Amino acid sequence: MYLRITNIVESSFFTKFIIYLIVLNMVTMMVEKEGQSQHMTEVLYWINVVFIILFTIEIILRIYVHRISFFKDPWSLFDFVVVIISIVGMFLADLIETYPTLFRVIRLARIGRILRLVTAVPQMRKIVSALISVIPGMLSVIALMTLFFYIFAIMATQLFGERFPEWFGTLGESFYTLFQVMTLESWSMGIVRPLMEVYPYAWVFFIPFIFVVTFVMINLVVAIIVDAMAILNQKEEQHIID
Amino acid sequence: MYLRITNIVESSFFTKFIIYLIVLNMVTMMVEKEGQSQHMTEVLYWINVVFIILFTIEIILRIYVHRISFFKDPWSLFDFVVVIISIVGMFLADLIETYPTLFRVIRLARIGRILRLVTAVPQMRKIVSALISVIPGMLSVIALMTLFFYIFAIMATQLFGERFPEWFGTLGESFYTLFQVMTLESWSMGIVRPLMEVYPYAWVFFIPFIFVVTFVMINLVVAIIVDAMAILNQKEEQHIID
Amino acid sequence: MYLRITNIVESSFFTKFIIYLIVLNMVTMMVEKEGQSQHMTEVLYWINVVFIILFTIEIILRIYVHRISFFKDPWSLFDFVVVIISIVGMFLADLIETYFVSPTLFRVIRLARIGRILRLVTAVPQMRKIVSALISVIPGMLSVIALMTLFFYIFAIMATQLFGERFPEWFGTLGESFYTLFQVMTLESWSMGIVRPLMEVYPYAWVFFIPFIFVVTFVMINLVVAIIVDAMAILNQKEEQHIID
Amino acid sequence: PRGSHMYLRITNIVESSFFTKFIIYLIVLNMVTMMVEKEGQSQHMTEVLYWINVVFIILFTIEIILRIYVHRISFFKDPWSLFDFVVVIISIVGMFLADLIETYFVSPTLFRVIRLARIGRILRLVTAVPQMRKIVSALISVIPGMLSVIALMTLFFYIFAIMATQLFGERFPEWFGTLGESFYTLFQVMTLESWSMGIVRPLMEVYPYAWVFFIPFIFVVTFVMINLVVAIIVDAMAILNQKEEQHIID
Ligand SMILES: CCN1CC(n2nccc2-c2cc(C(F)(F)F)ccc2Oc2ccc(S(=O)(=O)Nc3ncns3)cc2C#N)C1
Ligand SMILES: CCN1CC(n2nccc2-c2cc(C(F)(F)F)ccc2Oc2ccc(S(=O)(=O)Nc3ncns3)cc2C#N)C1
Ligand SMILES: CCN1CC(n2nccc2-c2cc(C(F)(F)F)ccc2Oc2ccc(S(=O)(=O)Nc3ncns3)cc2C#N)C1
Ligand SMILES: CCN1CC(n2nccc2-c2cc(C(F)(F)F)ccc2Oc2ccc(S(=O)(=O)Nc3ncns3)cc2C#N)C1
Repeated sequence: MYLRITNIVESSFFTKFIIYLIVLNMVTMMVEKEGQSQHMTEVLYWINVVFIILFTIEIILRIYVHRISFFKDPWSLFDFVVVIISIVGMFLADLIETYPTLFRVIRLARIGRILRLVTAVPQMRKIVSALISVIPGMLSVIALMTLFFYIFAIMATQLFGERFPEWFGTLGESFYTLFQVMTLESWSMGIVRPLMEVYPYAWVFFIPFIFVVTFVMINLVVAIIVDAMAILNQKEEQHIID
Repeated sequence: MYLRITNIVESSFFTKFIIYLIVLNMVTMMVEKEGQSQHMTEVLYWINVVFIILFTIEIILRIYVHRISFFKDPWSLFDFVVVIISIVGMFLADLIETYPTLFRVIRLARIGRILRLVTAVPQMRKIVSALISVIPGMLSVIALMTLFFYIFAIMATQLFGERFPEWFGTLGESFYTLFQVMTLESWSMGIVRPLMEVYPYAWVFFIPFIFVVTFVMINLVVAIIVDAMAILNQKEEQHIID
Repeated sequence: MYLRITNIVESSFFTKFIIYLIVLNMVTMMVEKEGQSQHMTEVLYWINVVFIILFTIEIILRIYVHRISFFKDPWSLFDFVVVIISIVGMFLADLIETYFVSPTLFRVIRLARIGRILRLVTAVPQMRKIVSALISVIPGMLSVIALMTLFFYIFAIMATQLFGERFPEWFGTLGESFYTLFQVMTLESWSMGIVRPLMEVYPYAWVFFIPFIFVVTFVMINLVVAIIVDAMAILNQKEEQHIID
Repeated sequence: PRGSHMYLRITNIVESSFFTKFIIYLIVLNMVTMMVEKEGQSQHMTEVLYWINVVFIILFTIEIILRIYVHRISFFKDPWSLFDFVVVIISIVGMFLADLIETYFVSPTLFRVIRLARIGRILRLVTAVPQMRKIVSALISVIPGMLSVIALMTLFFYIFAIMATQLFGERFPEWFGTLGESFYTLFQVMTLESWSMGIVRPLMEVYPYAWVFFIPFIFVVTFVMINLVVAIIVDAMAILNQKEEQHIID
């Protein structure tokens, strides 16, 4: 009896069917506009509840097989946190709408159901993991970039923030404009040149910020290149020996 | 008329002369403007018909020398699709002109004869396939980047698709702005800063979107290097034997 | 004598405690608002006074325990130059605040407070490592940086000549032309903002800016390739050493 | 008699440290005068600056005539020495040709173009000072390999440029009117400067499926570009793997 239910759960079909189910939930979410139709909203929402119930049947079948060993594997554990959030959230969203800004934000909880398309599917799972593994080597370079931003963010508010509060009022505004100056999005035409009307020697803060930022950025990417080449030459080196 | 032609087609004269015919068909396609002059349109359209005729003459000679073995080659197969699409397009466009916006959309079939420059030039052939061989390795990273775009796209409509339909109303409408924000083109001054007039904490969607997409970007570029470094080191590894 | 002090200053706890103060002084420098109110501005000013005192006390112990070693160490003198800057600044900014003179002189002079905070790139370890491993790169690309500046001159001497007459706001001065050519280099509004309105007056302006972008991008790409090949030289020239045995 | 004493004494002056370091000084000194010309600026300041430059023009002519008698046809075989002479003949022609257009006040627009000859004098700074000529030659040695990717990139621009003019040429002649116009706008779109907020979005009011031409263009160009930058790395790693190779042979 149970060996047939476990045969079906720990199956080549079952995985492919759950992948398919998530893919179709994504399609029922992809067909959402601003229009929309008071009817369409009632239509789409129910097809999602058709999914939420099937995805709770999905984890109930999968918790039946693993009993308490389900909590051990974080994959099984993630699928459970996604399922509880879909449920806790769909009822929270229905509740809010019945009695504003919160409704559209709270309605986000549905993303976990389709986010499982990086998790539940292998090949993708592999690329997500192999990419995440880069971050710790960068964590030092990342930390200095954050640390450098604080010095400049304290300076910007101090220096310009009086006449330019729209960009450098609080350290919050200051951090944002600097990141934008860093991404080089309208740094001059939009931010530095109008600053040079009030303060002609404003570039003395931004031109070096651009240089310092770009330098740290260049070294970060180069470190990933060289870290990939360090492990590549390591296997190449021992092969040569004999 | 099969004994002498078999050797003239597989000659330096025939391949160089046919490459010359393409260059001359590019120049005639270039000397087109918005102007234009109806006489200039009639003259240029006729110069093209001569080349469309000449390139048909070319493929007939190429078919009846290689007999059926012509169709084995995917390159000769392409050069054949080029002439049929050119001939079909020639009359398809003319039928519409004689009997407005569809006429422009159809007329780009003329590019087929000009696209042959990469495939026909035996060196341009090489640089193209050297770039093609890169893509299989990238396919993993792309698929993940595509899916991340979908999640961020479904979110953008749900969050800001209502009040800002010009950039986020539809899924595809949202997909476009996310690509514009990815290329970092006017992401802050033109999109995120005006979005924060309505939604003050909108930056907590776009800055985390920037990082997610840029990290994946860096890694793809880094991957193209490592993939090509396995080429330098492998021809060096076999050389280090003697 | 003084061995109990020699154990406090230059230890593990004391080393860590100074980081804690540097970090706590950053958080009070993070309370900078657009407002700000006569109360809050003076409140913040006084909190910093306390920190400046603590940091002067901090360098007093440091130079006493390592009497001759202070001058030999470069990082030990940085924390000293910062102390003498923080002290000079404190009263120099106060002098301009008391004697009501240009907020422009005050806002610029108050920028000495930053020294107390940029100590985090020094004082806390691994941060000193990263910043030093980054600074070590700067010479192994200094010729490319030098070539770039020279390339910028030649191009700025040209831009002021050609476009400077009808476009003074962007190219009227060599200082104006050094700015615009830098903006064009970062590709920010290069065409729409500068090269396109220039073509309204001088339609063959692109013949200068398209090659400028090219000449200036090639030098840039190679500067980054130089950082890679020099990093991959330390790896490659040690790889050979092991292979030899 | 010999007779050859002076032509072996003058080579000790021309092929020395002082001369070389002094000629590098003269170019730097000629740069600062060219640097101080701006917005406008009286005919006094303009004549003052013009005369300082004439002095500099003859100063480099004596320098090349010194090298002319010493190295002779051995200077001709050197490209850096040949170019130095080309600069001199340009800084002289230019000096007169610009003055001619100033005397007979016909074409004030052609004047600023011809007057650009003066840049040859300070253009020589990268080739004169060593280590700068080193890197210049090192960068110049990167472009030959790179050449085939560039040739492909150019071709991709020709096919995309004949396409842009064909489609959005009638309603938007401002950007894609002529073939040459399309080349510029597609380069702007490639460099990503206001590609959407400025060009692809307004184009979508008229032709709403216009992005189907630009998104692939932005992909294709960026794909060829990345591979070009990656090629520079592989062109550079050809040096490292070969020097290491012979060392391991023994
Ligand atoms: C005035 C309120 N009316 C709207 C709601 N309604 N209309 C159709 C279906 C539902 C609905 C029913 C249930 C039930 F009948 F089950 F009680 C639970 C939730 C329901 O509503 C939603 C269903 C799905 C989604 S979703 O597709 O966006 N998924 C989400 N996931 C996480 N947060 S929202 C959102 C809502 C809402 N509001 C009743
Ligand atoms: C105003 C109406 N005129 C269109 C036609 N005309 N005028 C000059 C040449 C031709 C023409 C002749 C033939 C025939 F000779 F067969 F009768 C076939 C097609 C013909 O028309 C074209 C010729 C070339 C091109 S092209 O240069 O754009 N090349 C193309 N390649 C692929 N698709 S279009 C387009 C058209 C059209 N329409 C009458
Ligand atoms: C209305 C005039 N008030 C300015 C001054 N004041 N208010 C509060 C504290 C102080 C102050 C006290 C001392 C004394 F302790 F002597 F009483 C010395 C200097 C003092 O002034 C400053 C102290 C710290 C900072 S800071 O926090 O910006 N840190 C800086 N570091 C370097 N340059 S500024 C700025 C000022 C000023 N002006 C009187
Ligand atoms: C009506 C003519 N006015 C210009 C002339 N003037 N004033 C000062 C120096 C000269 C001058 C003298 C000579 C002579 F001495 F021969 F008589 C030759 C050319 C001279 O003029 C120039 C000198 C230098 C430059 S430059 O600094 O731009 N250098 C250049 N280099 C290359 N092309 S221009 C431009 C001009 C002009 N016109 C008076």
